Amino acid sequence: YETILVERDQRVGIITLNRPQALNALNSQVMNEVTSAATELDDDPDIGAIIITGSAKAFAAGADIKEMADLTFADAFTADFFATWGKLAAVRTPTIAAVAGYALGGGCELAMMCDVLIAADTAKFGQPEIKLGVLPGMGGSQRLTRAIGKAKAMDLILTGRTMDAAEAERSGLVSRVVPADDLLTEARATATTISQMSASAARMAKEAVNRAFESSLSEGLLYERRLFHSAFATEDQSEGMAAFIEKRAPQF
Amino acid sequence: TYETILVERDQRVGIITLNRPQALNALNSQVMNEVTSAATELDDDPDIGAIIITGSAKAFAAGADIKEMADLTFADAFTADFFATWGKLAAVRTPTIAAVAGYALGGGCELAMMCDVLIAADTAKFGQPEIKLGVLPGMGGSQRLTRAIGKAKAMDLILTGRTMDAAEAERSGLVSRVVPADDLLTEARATATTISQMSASAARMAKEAVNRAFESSLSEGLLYERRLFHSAFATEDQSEGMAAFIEKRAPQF
Amino acid sequence: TYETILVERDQRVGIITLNRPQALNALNSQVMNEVTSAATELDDDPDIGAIIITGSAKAFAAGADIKFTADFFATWGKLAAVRTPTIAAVAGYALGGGCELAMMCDVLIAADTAKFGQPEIKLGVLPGMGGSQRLTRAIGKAKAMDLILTGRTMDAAEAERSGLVSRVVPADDLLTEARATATTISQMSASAARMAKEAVNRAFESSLSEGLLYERRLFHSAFATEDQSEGMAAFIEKRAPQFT
Repeated sequence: YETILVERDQRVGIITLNRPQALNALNSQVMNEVTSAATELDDDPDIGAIIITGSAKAFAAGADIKEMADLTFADAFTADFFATWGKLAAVRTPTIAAVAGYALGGGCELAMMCDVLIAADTAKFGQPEIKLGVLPGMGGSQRLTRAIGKAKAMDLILTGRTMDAAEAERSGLVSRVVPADDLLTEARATATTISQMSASAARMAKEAVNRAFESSLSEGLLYERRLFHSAFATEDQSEGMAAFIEKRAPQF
Repeated sequence: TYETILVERDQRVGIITLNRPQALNALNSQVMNEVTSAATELDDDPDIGAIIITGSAKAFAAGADIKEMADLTFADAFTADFFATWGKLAAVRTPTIAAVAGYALGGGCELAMMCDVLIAADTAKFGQPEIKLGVLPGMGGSQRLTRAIGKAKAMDLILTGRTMDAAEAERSGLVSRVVPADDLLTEARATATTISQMSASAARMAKEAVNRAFESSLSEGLLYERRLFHSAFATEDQSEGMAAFIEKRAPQF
Repeated sequence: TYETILVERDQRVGIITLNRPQALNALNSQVMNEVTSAATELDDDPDIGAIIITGSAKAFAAGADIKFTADFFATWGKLAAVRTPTIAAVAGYALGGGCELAMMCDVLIAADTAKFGQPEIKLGVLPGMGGSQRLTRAIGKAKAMDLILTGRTMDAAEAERSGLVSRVVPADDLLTEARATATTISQMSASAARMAKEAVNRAFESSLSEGLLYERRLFHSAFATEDQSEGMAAFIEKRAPQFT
């Protein structure tokens, strides 16, 4: 890959954005490579969790503007610009965004696509898209609002102001804030814990949670209960519960 | 009379206390059935306008009885519709207050989230350890938790099994208020008293309107609320409430 | 001529000030009609890119006014159909209808004296201006239930950490800060801001999958506008955008 770095430690895949000269600005190539890698990581039975991170300076500053600069409606509708990012949301195993420094525009949206979001105390989030005469194109208006409320999302998206790690955390945007130097350590310790869970259980858990955004509460409750019933058809449930009863450790 | 809980009327407030100290009020089929019976009775009782549910100062409810689940098959689960009876609590029309102290994990965390109002003690620890056991939340955890505290944190909690303290739950949307542990039970009564002294029908309608926010688009929720608001004038309690306020005194609905 | 409000125009910013401190800016039928009429004109005025709604330093609006067929309160829905961005600058009391009116706005800037609540229930009534919906979606069920069922108030700091408000500022600065936020917003591309606002509103009206699709189509549409072209050119060429 030209624009990213991928490594595997045990059951944790790690995708690192790698365009240091452009503060990891997202672009068509990053979109394709990150999705390709995660997809591949998703299909690997030896991987139980996936981390997406950038540099200590930048998770990702935003999309690459030169690419977008000369697109007509026609070009956009035709390529279905940005659509391919959807592939990341379709990944079945848990994804963890480890965010340091700038996560702006596409960058912030990328991080919101992940399931779990760990932020360095230096993290900075934003949706400055409106400054360019456009608006978020990667789910920002949708996922931000749902995380932090209309008042704050409207503020960020209409002004372009940034939000610091502490505000993000108390607002609903991130799971946890840690010291910038521990980011990758915590993120990996977190991915480790998750990849160590039953693979089927974690994939069901994650799917269940995602349901909370796609229907009414009554339907989400029903979905979850049926998925819950299903878990009892898996070997992992039987072992997981026997181990607890036998005050021992679960071996999946 | 019940085996695993204690029910107690205090004027207009019903108080359901999980009584299974040896197991940390761990939920099980019999608690499911007794709590939902008790709450249903209270709900139908005209003399009761608010319902509290609580455990011990050490544990609201620390998970469920795993033995009842260990040997389940999919066919057992589907046929029994395991856990469906809990939906009975959510069907209760009278307002319900979960007074949570200490451990509220797995089904306990989910039982607290089923209530309308959540008062937590200093000591409260919330969590969804289900993943650890090779299953997932089955009493609405994935649904109610995510809607209160947002995707990032729900995913964190549900995938890792990490606990969340009182202070974090308040800052993220899980609980209404945090009070000192020695005061929780006392604070919960006061809140319940306040509610039970509102118009019963107005209170039931208020709670119904808020629940709509999770079942449809905003535009539909708004239309529903508005038609419900209209119907509130078709009551006399509105007259009393107006007169009491004008006369700068307490209403007697 | 407005009898219950003051309407000002500073560059591209429209400012509606509720003006009946005799009742602490309580909202009667007349306030409803005048604010909505004002917001609607400002919306249709091309020289306005942002609209602020504020009360007095003591009360944004202390409440509604006590005293099927008529579809009562339905004219408020007309504030929600305003296309231009709207900012509520809330000082002191925003209770009942006041709190609801502030929630109808896109951006909510509160003074540290701000007090929010829905005391309806104590008069044996219910929120009728969207408070059971917008509040619950802002701050979650446990707090929406608490406020709506007990009538208790919520101070600025709780509103801020809960998701009710965008930001909190000192009471002396509230008006300046809100004007500055409005100025920034009104200096954006008008079409972009209108699209941005409409995109964010979609998040309460359908599933995530449909919201994402809607946003992406709006985004694509933005490339048919001069402003995306100018906004993007001005970035690459490291200068100030001149929006038309």
